[PDB]
Amino acid sequence: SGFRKMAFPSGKVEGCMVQVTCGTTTLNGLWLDDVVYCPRHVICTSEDMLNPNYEDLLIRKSNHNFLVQAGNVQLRVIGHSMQNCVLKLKVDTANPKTPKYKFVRIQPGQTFSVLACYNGSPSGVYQCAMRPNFTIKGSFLNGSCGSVGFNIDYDCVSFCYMHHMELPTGVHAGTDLEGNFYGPFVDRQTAQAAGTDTTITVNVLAWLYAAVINGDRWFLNRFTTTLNDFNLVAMKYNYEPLTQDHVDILGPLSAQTGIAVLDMCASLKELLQNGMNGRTILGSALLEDEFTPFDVVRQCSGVTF
Amino acid sequence: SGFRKMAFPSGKVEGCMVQVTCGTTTLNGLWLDDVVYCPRHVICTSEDMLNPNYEDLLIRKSNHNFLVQAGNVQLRVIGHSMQNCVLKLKVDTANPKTPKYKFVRIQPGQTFSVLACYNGSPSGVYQCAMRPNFTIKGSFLNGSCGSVGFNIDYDCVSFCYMHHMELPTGVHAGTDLEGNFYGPFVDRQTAQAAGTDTTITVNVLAWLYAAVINGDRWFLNRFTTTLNDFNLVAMKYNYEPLTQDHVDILGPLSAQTGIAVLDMCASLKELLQNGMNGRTILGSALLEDEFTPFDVVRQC
Ligand SMILES: COc1ccc2cncc(NC(=O)[C@@H]3CCOc4ccc(Cl)cc43)c2c1
Repeated sequence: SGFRKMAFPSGKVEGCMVQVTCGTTTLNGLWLDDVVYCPRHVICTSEDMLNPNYEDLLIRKSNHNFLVQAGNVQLRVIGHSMQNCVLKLKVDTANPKTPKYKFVRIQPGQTFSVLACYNGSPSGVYQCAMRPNFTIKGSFLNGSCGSVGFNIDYDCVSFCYMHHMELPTGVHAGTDLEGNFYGPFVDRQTAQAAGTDTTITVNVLAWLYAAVINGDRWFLNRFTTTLNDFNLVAMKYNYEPLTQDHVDILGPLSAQTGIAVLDMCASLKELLQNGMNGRTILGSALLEDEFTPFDVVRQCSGVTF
Repeated sequence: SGFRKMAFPSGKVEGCMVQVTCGTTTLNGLWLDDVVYCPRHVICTSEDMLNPNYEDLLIRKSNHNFLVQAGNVQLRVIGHSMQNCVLKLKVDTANPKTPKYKFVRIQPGQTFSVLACYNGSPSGVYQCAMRPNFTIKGSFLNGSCGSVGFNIDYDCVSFCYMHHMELPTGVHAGTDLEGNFYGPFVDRQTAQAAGTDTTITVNVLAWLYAAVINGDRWFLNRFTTTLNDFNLVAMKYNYEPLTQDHVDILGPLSAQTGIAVLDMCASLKELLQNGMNGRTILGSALLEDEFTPFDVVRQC
């Protein structure tokens, strides 16, 4: 029993964290094979960062300008290139600790673990979801740039995020490992504001199923709803629309708990209009939206990595 | 900026997880140097669960009764001993991945990361606190026994917990890495119930300071209180008494935020009095008690 916000074991990712220094700037890098990946703003001064020409700043760089440190050992850079907002530093040594990995771009609502690092050294690991507005509600201080977000599939690390910046509201913005920003963000000190956030409905439903599995049933009700009626209510409360794909994905949990997806939707519908009434679900007084259906199944079935 | 429940990177601990099998029972073990540590109930049968005699069951065992598996490689056990509720299996190979480590016993309110494993393989990592009643509110299925709780304070892994059992209320009981149970629990299937749990007050105050640091101030007030008046209110909500030591510990946060400890105590008094009024502190609608003053300073 028990339900926790659980991150993937970070070991395979820790073995890839290096410190990248370019001039006065020091952030983290991801060392996979003979390439180190890091945000391209490492080649930026506070003068440059207002309106930076990265293609121009990078042509003025030589391989020795990048100090790459893997532990106490300093790696030598033999090539430098840029793909979108990520810098790629070709190195002379392949990382012996390189795991089976792949670069994946995630969709909103999807969750991942973050391995927060400072000076190429991992300091913490936490779980978070890609918000529907494309920001992550992370925990990042100065120097955390280059920290990566990942998921583990069997024995394969799927790298899906690299941290670049923090918005004025305390939320964070980053890119996939191909340098493509998540959302409408740019990698420069400019006026940028996250759009109005919405609740990830399929995850709230997955989390209600996890609560039922752990014996919390007070919120269950005799009612069911149509997918259309639920969505009309969901919009009114700033909840993401629930598609037929979300209903299909929630299928195994529906079968394991004997509570049809549209039956759980009517429980969620009552919770939104009426509230908790001083009660909690899984020790929480709010509807949690940071557990995907595959997360709930993985935690309640004991899938190992 | 930002405030999350953050676990320590589990890498150093993953490299120590092995599968220990004794007859029909299979749980996890912690392989440090040439010793594998695991709960002593791996040597119990169906008949030996209500009142097993472990000293007697262990003398009837031989090294070749313990199947220790590190990855696909099967380790050879060359000695077996018991220290309190933990079994120590001396092996012929030292773990190449053994980190700088130390065994520490924690006190209620202290937090640590748990590396949940099944069949010697890490499935997940999460953060939790040692409850004032000495149980942990973990996430554990059958086979997670031997999973360890730890804190990585600069390069060194402090092992402070090993999972042993699940109480009838869904909460968990375990020991330090010296086999000493946390609380009044025994490693028998006899009727055991956790005492009524209480909120870790110093942790709620530390968490309110973290919220102020991150710009959340709606809960603040013009009031201050005596430490005695605060404690009388606290017990009425099942909150742990706040000692002078807790006030001292909250000193750096009080200085960083310019909000005296007894001033925050009056904010907490008011929060207990009215509740949240549909508002949240750090994205939560309840007062979080699984962040210590040390975690709040570290994370911020
Ligand atoms: C369905 O069985 C479970 C489910 C979740 C579980 C989560 N953590 C641990 C489990 N095991 C136990 O607590 C064993 C089962 C029998 O009762 C005792 C009594 C004493 C001792 Cl030391 C161990 C145990 C779990 C066993």
